[PDB]
Amino acid sequence: SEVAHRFKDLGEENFKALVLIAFAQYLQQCPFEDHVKLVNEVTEFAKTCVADESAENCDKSLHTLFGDKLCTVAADCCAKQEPERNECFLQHKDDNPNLPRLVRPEVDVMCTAFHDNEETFLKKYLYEIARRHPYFYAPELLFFAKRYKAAFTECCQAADKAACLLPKLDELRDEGKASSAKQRLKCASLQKFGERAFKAWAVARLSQRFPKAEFAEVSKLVTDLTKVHTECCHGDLLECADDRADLAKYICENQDSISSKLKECCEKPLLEKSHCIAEVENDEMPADLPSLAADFVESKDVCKNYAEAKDVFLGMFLYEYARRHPDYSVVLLLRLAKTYETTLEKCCAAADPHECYAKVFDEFKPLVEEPQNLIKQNCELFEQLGEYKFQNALLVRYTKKVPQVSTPTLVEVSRNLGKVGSKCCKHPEAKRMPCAEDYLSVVLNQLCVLHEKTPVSDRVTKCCTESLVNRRPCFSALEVDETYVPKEFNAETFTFHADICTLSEKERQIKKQTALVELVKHKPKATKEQLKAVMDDFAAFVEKCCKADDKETCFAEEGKKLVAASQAA
Ligand SMILES: CC[C@@H](Cc1c(I)cc(I)c(O)c1I)C(=O)O
Ligand SMILES: CC[C@@H](Cc1c(I)cc(I)c(O)c1I)C(=O)O
Ligand SMILES: CC[C@@H](Cc1c(I)cc(I)c(O)c1I)C(=O)O
Ligand SMILES: CC[C@@H](Cc1c(I)cc(I)c(O)c1I)C(=O)O
Repeated sequence: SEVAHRFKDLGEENFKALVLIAFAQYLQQCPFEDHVKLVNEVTEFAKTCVADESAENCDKSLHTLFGDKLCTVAADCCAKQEPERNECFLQHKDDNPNLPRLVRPEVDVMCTAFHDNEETFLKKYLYEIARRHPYFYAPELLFFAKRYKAAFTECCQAADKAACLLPKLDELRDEGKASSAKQRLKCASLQKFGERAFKAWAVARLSQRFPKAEFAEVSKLVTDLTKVHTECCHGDLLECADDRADLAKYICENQDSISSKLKECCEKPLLEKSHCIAEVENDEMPADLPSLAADFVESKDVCKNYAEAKDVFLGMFLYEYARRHPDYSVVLLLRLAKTYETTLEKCCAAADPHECYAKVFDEFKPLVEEPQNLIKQNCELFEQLGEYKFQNALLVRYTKKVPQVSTPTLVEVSRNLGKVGSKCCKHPEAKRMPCAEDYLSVVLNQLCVLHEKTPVSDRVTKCCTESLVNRRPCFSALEVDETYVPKEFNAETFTFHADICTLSEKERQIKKQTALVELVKHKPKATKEQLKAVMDDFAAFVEKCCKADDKETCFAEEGKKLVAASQAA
């Protein structure tokens, strides 16, 4: 009885939550009520399996159980059986579900609902989250749930609940969206590029983090993590949550053989412990570490070792190069690994290989500097314009690259691409590349998945498909789509109403940004100057209507003066 196994290990709480998360991510459209029913129903059945391990169906598997459950409230997916049926659910996971933006009422009401029904209040949380992020790292979502409870606990007992809650909640929202995106990458990596890609990625990341840990150690960790994330990404949340616990235990047990900064983490409760490790800063770099050239360039036994065990040898190279380069991004370390392999392929087949792969590090030079210079450039640019103007530049640039992409997607992705400026440019050159280029891997992966649903640009498709590691370079190389035929103007697209006078300031900028995109799509050839020339005028167009009492008309009357000058430029 698998159900019993998981129940005993995780307890009633986590089990309940994890099961809720699972259902919400599968049937994101079904309402909260229908889900809680199914959860309790499954939980009650789970209990009759812990002691009575031979009760009917306790022998069955988690998919069969969960599947038969969901199919009682859904249609073609339920027409299938094992494997088939399950996978059918996974393929129908929506990354951009048409769901009503989650608004949160006055501080007073939420506290009443929380103090009144606390268990339901938190369940409602997981459900609304899990359904808008079908690939959320489940075990981590539990950690956030706790902090969510801890926020209301304190703040609902304060003089000014508002000034206490709102911040803690804004900070949770962000940290949550960031976590969701990091995970979504892990899943895309596994599903779209396979176990090898993810493993290589994990080895580089872990090598950097745990430069003192031996290769055999890192490799053992990578293998476990793969299992965990394979399970989480496929919906095996119970098995994931369990295995993740096992791993975190193993890591705190072998602290000495891994990292000297796990001390803090291993003293905390499970949830806090797991979250602590995944965020632990890199360990110190071992003192006297030999030059990489000795074993991977100068040695005359290279092509032999490469032939003997390619994947192990290259793995060793990556582990060895990453551990001594925390200043390099993970994707860069991989580019170097691909470049190294490719060279061995060529050279090991030649007459004198040793002098074929003699000047290999000279091939790295260009790959190392490209990121460095682009970083340096875009930071100084960012420093002179600020986050807002900087986002605009990216809006215009990326809209020129791939005009076919939907405006909502462009605005989101660009805005996110711009946040890299504030996140990373503050750091010293030493920690810049990891922060920057890896964060862009996540943002670009967002663009890819959202595109994958409804493809409209082969340039997005290409850059998204042919290499995970080269995604960013591939995109930077793009300039202007020359085959793109500009779209004509649509009245409804350039109609500024008074409703924009109640939106926040951010909500207003996002409307001024959504417009800029539509403009570029109409005149891609237009110049950065001519655009700013009208962009400035767009600000004036609205700094009037909302300031003309008792005239809803303004939106149209002034809108005429707007479009008029618009068609001009
Ligand atoms: C800004 C919307 C977020 C959802 C979200 C999250 I994640 C965590 C908390 I706390 C929230 O209040 C909210 I709203 C998203 O759609 O990514
Ligand atoms: C290397 C994988 C993760 C970090 C990580 C680690 I190290 C340990 C546990 I347990 C986790 O759940 C996670 I996520 C990353 O670097 O993105
Ligand atoms: C480095 C120059 C910018 C160009 C640019 C563009 I295109 C549109 C607007 I509006 C701008 O303010 C700017 I500066 C870029 O290519 O990233
Ligand atoms: C040319 C810059 C790259 C992306 C990039 C990089 I690399 C570093 C920083 I700092 C950024 O803000 C950004 I945007 C691109 O847009 O193609």
